Amino acid sequence: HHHHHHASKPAPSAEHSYAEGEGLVKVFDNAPAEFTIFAVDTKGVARTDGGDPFEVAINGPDGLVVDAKVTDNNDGTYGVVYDAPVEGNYNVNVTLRGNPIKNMPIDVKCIEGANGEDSSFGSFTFTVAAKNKKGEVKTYGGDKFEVSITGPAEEITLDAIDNQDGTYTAAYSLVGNGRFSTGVKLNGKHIEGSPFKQVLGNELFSTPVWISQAQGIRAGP
Repeated sequence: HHHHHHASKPAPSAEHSYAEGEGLVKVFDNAPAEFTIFAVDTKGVARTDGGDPFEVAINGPDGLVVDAKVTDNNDGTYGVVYDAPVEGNYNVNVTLRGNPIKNMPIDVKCIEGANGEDSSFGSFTFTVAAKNKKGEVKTYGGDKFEVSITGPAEEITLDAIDNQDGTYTAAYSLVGNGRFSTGVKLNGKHIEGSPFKQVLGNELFSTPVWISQAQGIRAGP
């Protein structure tokens, strides 16, 4: 950050420096997560340069701990990157000189991106080929579900890790045993067979140009 000298700078206030992503912590099995540290000193005016002695520390379950990458932005702020090694909680702990800040410290569960968020976790399935829900083969058959909500899909929410792999969701229900005769064809021909128009009519309908005289009878007079 600073280069027109090196001899004197203020040490930030842990009373006033603090930290944000954009909202609150969210951390994944399949990616790191990031946040930023804003720096402020004795009267609440931001830091006028950088390279202050911050630290970030990322704890998991039992006895797991990893030191996180602070980096100075050249502006009075710092970028930080971190990860959650276990499908479980991680914990995020931030320090200035030897002192805490706010927003941090904080705990955060580790999940596969959006897989199993709201409301896509509640997505319809037969229990088929496995102890719960779908089987792990893409095409386990001819239909993803059989429906228990009423109305058309204009009014039914879809929410998925992908719109061709996931399916609709709903959390509303009455007391009963309702259904409609449908789902989402996974494979195979929707309504089976072929359409056709009726013929009415058959032969014959046409007759002789006259009915012939079979005899004359009358003999010699």
